[PDB]
Amino acid sequence: DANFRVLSQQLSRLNKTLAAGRPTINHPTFVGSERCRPGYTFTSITLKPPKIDRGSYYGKRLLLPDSVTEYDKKLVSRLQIRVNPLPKFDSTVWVTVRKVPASSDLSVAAISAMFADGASPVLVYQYAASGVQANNKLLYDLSAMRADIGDMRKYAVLVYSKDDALETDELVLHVDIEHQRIPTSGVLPV
Amino acid sequence: ADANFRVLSQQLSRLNKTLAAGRPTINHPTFVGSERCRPGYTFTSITLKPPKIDRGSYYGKRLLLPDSVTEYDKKLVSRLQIRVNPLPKFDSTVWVTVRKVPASSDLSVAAISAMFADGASPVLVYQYAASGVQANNKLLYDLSAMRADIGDMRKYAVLVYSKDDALETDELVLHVDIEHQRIPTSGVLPV
Amino acid sequence: ADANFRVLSQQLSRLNKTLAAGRPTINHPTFVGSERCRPGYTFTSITLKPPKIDRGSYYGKRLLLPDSVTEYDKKLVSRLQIRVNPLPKFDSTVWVTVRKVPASSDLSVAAISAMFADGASPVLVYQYAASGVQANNKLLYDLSAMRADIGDMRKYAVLVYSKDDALETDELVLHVDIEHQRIPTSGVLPV
Amino acid sequence: DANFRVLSQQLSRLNKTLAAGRPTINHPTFVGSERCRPGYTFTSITLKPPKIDRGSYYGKRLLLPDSVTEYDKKLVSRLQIRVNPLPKFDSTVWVTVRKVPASSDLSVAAISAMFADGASPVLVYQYAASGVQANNKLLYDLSAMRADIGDMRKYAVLVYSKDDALETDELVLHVDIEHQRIPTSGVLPV
Amino acid sequence: ADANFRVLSQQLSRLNKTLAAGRPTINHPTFVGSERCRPGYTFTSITLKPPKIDRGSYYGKRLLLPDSVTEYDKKLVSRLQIRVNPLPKFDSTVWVTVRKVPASSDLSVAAISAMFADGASPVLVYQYAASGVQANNKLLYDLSAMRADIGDMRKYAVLVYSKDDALETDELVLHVDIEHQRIPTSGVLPV
Amino acid sequence: ERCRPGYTFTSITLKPPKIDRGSYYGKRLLLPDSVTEYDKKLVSRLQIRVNPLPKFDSTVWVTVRKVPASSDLSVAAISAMFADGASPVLVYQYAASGVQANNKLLYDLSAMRADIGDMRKYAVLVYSKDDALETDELVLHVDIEHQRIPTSGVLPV
Amino acid sequence: ERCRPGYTFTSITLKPPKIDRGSYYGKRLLLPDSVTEYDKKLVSRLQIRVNPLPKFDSTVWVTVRKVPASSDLSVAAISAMFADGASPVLVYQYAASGVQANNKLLYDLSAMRADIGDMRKYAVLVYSKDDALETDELVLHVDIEHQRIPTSGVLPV
Amino acid sequence: ERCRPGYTFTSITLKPPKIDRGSYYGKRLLLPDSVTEYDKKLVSRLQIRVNPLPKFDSTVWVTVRKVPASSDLSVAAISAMFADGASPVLVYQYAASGVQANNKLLYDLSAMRADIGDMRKYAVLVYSKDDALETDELVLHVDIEHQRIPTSGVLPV
Amino acid sequence: ERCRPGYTFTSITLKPPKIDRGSYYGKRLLLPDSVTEYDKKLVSRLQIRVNPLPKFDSTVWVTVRKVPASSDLSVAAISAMFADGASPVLVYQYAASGVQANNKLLYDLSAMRADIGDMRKYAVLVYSKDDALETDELVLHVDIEHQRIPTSGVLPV
Repeated sequence: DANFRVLSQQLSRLNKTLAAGRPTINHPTFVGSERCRPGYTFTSITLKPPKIDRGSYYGKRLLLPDSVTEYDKKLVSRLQIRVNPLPKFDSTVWVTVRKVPASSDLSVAAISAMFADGASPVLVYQYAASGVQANNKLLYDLSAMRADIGDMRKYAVLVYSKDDALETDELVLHVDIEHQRIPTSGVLPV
Repeated sequence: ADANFRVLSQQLSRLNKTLAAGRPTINHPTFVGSERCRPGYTFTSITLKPPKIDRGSYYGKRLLLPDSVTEYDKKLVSRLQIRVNPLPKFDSTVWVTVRKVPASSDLSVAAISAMFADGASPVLVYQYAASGVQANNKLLYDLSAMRADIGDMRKYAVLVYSKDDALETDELVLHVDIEHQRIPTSGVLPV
Repeated sequence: ADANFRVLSQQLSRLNKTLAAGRPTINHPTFVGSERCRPGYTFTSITLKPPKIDRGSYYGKRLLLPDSVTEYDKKLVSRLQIRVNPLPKFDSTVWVTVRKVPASSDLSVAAISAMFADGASPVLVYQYAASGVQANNKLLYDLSAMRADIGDMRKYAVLVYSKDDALETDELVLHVDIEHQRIPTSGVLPV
Repeated sequence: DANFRVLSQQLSRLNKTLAAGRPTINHPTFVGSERCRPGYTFTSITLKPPKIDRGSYYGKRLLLPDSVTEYDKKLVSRLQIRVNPLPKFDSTVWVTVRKVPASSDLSVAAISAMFADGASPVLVYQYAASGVQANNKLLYDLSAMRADIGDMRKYAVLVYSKDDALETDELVLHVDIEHQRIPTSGVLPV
Repeated sequence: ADANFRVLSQQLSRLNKTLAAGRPTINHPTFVGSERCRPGYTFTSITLKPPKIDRGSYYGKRLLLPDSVTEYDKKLVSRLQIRVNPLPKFDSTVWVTVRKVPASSDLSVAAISAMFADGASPVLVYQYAASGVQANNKLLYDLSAMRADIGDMRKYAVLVYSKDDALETDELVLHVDIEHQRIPTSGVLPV
Repeated sequence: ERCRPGYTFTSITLKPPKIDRGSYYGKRLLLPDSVTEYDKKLVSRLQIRVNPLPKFDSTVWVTVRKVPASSDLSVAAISAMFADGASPVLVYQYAASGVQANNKLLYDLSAMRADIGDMRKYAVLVYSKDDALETDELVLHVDIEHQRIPTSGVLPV
Repeated sequence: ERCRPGYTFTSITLKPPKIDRGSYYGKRLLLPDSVTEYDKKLVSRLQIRVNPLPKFDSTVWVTVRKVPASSDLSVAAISAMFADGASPVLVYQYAASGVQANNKLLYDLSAMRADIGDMRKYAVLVYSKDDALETDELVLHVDIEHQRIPTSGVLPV
Repeated sequence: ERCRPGYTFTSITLKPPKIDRGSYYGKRLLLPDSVTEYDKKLVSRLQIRVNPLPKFDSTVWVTVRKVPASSDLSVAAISAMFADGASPVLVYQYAASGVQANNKLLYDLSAMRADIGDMRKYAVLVYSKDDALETDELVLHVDIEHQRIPTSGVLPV
Repeated sequence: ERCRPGYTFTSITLKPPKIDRGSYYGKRLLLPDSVTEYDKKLVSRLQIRVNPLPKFDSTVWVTVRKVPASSDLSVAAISAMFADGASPVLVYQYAASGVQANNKLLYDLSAMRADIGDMRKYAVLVYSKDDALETDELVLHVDIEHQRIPTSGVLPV
């Protein structure tokens, strides 16, 4: 119905705001995420970091599955990082995702520099005496730069441990790469 | 009923809902509310009072409806809520979920803990608090779009891991309400 | 649907019914049929396997629905059928009925036998036969027009008198189906 | 012809009633059976029970032919049991069909319990001094519960002998399973 | 003839038939009736007086029409009735049927008795009674929809098993009427 | 290959017995009662198909023939039968999938309007050539296309 | 060959273990969770495909079968299985491109409406014949056509 | 392959005699009187077909040729005949069903309007190569497509 | 087979060097400058074709693969490559015209929109099996379908 569509679109933006950052009955522990860019879908990569020494950091390239990497020219819109903790977890970690050149562009300095430079999004997961931090994730949009499944090898996740020394098993990060849909063929194989 | 308006209302309700948030009520003062049933669906519940759970060990249990339902197994199960109620003496913290667990085609130890990290099924974290019982004690696992039926529930399980103390015998009591299409009432006395 | 005709049909059905008589069916080969429920009514059944009944003594038992029903006691009970099924080894003959039996404001002996003569409540006479089990094994006691409710059933009782032999333990098994207005299903998952 | 269709449908119900339970010139010994649920057909399984001891019972799962069991998702509407006796027969048997869980749900008690519980249909075939019992069969409808060829493995026929001890050959039960039609293909094989 | 009515009549006849049941008549006082021929069909009969049948043994005989018919073998046989008439001295009980019996491609002993259990062909059970001769003495085996012809009858057989006594020589006499399309009469004297 | 409308195949499976080198074996085709019951139904084409069981190791010769003299047996008489080049034969020798393009062959009585009844007149014939066909070496199948047999509209009595 | 609309193949790859001469080996088909998650989805046709690795040097026999007695194992029990000529088999022996026209074969449950759930009921069976299948001799594939599994409309939580 | 309208094949069957290693044998085609009677009827294509009898064990060479010098016999003269690569030949050596894709070959006089009369001008030629074709080793057939011969409208006199 | 509109094949010819028994050899595909110049042009399907030179006498195995670790060489590393059953292979062993129906095989990047630029990422791999591929034994060809490269509208400067 004409123009009311506006008041109602406005009305929604509002609802979503009030809604946002809140867990729901279907996900009573962690905050929710987002609808996908139409035409896009996402491929996830999970990864359990080894121990991360106190004050040190773990890094790791986004290495997608061959099933997908072959369709390398498909566009990546955004990559989301999710920190889910295991029950034994009790530390503080700082996290981001960023294009990281094998130019070998230093280590530790630029790791910690990447947290302050305001270049990429920062998450801060910390053990809550009170519970489990509902806010477990960051959604980084590289849409602007037409990136594709190809360049995902160029990016990496960084995880700086602050006071513990992230022991093996407390945390399992997941990298979900939203990109354009890859077809499902119709042909009996070779 | 007048569409241009008829939609404003629609939006307004949603605002209400979100605001209503997960707040208890004068009708249910301690725990938060729950959801209204998918039309034509109703639900049958299962209560399960688990044995001591050791410090940091688990507990599982297959969902198994009473015979009377399982008879009508071709019936669609739409969502399947778990709900943890504490008894006065509760004092530990637990992490709970439900998921399909393929009889031994699955590993039965810490793999379980991992079900909490894989983010494969909804996780609820009931923690005892100094100032009162947690009002957040429910988890709604929607199976709606995978077409499952009363038949399948046997396949699913609730898992309760104990975190910093050994959950004893009468600290907790869980329920498993299983939403499913309505079972017919029969309009003819027995023979 | 055309009234002048619309009534002929009505008559014809009745003829059918009466002819159908109390004849078993390929669907129920041994025992006779039963009746279709009063609209909006359904029924909850009670099974009762009575202890040895001595030669010429009785047996009684108050109707008592499971909690789940008795909760909705303001609900009208319309009729209340009894039905006796014999087990292979049955060999005695019994006389059974149901009626309101006012807790001790009633005599509890042969007064009972008299309930069979006063013609105050329906009497069923199940007799073991040489050539087969009796197909006549049901008795429909209509309480329809006295307005009774789930609440009252406590007040009623089934009475089984044994005639020429002592009814043993596993010769008979009776059921008490109690027709009553429909109990609501609730359209909101638990809390 | 409009509305007369009623008086005539009524008229039929009547005829069928008077008719029912009576053998005919085409089957002068046993009562007849029924028309099939449109779209359905039936597969039969015959079975000659071994001796059934006095006061004991024989049970047996409905095990259909592979030709059929492969089309396991087809719907079963009802199963009929038929007791045809051999000339040497002279006993009393009690019969039913019922979903029987390999939970191993007891034996003899629940066998005999199944006759009284009013759960499933009971037939009572007994030697007639006068002749052969015309009423040789029971028609059990499980339509209500959408059962299919698959679940037929779950059901079993029970046969309790009452005074003889059903000797081998006096009786041959037949289980005719009505289910949905299974297609007959049009293709020269492989 | 007026369709709405024209169908009521149709129903009424059926009622009559079913009621007429299998009752003898003043026209045939002892035995029950039989059926009217499929149009354009007539029937040729075969009489067969079987030799002593031992106690619990059988008797069979291929249907074989006289030459005069067998000549027109491409003629459809529609049904084929058997009918057992007892003679004063009858006193035993017999079980009889007819079915295709593939020359020795079939077993010729108790397999026969089994033809009574396989429920493959109609079974008739003629039993001598103290108060009179059984009025039920006919069995109509319809072959209508398998397209069979006078040619095939050779292939079929009547089987008579004796139950509690040895059927002697002149206790019984059976007939085999074989319904078949009408054979032409020829409108030209011989040469 | 889509069989004719209103027709469907009906398959006889034969597991031949042992057969010594250069010996022979026959067997009359005998369809199920469910089928033979409607003897007047039309038969159309009909083929054999050989399936090698693991351990197959021979050179079989197979056919289907109208063996007459109205039940004139099938002894090492079936020899002359083979010898006259009267009926077509499938010659099985390979088993590598697809090498000996054959485990199929034919006949098509369609136009001489034959029925399920005459089928019983034919018989399968096998001849070993060297190995002497062992047991459990292969499974034979003779598929018979024919009009569709009608379902009953009512349950059994 | 263009697979049905709304359907797509899903391929299980099996690298059999060593197999001694005339021995056997099985393995139940187990599709990915992404797939098995939607267990009620319809399965249609399904084929095997053999790819010889350099050094292939045997005569393999392969199949896919509904191995029942609800998890009745797959030991040298799979032998009788092969022996009954019950399921069709692909017999691999050549590897010269195109000689043994086969490294493909079938089944088509389309019309008995089977789903991803029952797939788990079947199992691959292999039998070596002489050489005794070494390791790294060939790679087996069992392709399973079935309705398309739906993508999520929202990112993970 | 559907033969032309108003045409139908007519088949001559030849069972060659014994033939020693590297020897030869011929035989003129001679259709039935019913056919040759209408000598002016048009002949179109024509093929040979070899059927191995059990015990076949040779490498036969076969053809059909216009053997002229108006009845110039068919002795080991038919040799040069073969030797000139003049007419096309079918070379039979296998018998496993479908391996040697051949037991068929050709000629198509359609357009040089030949009739049943000239058929008699051609002859079958066979050449053994090693084994020396035994007797009862194979059966030869030469099919001759040609216009349909007319039925009589009246009974015999 | 008519290649897509606006596309045309471009063929790389490789004459492999000597290759000892059970050894291996690779070579990256490198199209002509005329082609690689327009690096952004779409590549579609691509096949190998083997031509036996007189004197061919081996059993070659051939493929085309995306050999990565960005120029990770092609030594007897190409072995594991072959060993993983990752890319499809043409197996050449016959040379009688048409026996080993193969001297052709595939890949079809059409839908993953690949261009002349990525071609350079792939490499040919060969493996001998017995003989030890001599020199001048066969000639390899890898044909690459792709959009048509534009002609210049003006003469050189």
